[PDB]
Amino acid sequence: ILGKIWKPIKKLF
Repeated sequence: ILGKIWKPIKKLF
């Protein structure tokens, strides 16, 4: 479980 760039990117998208 990483999401180093998906935790926030998933919010803007």
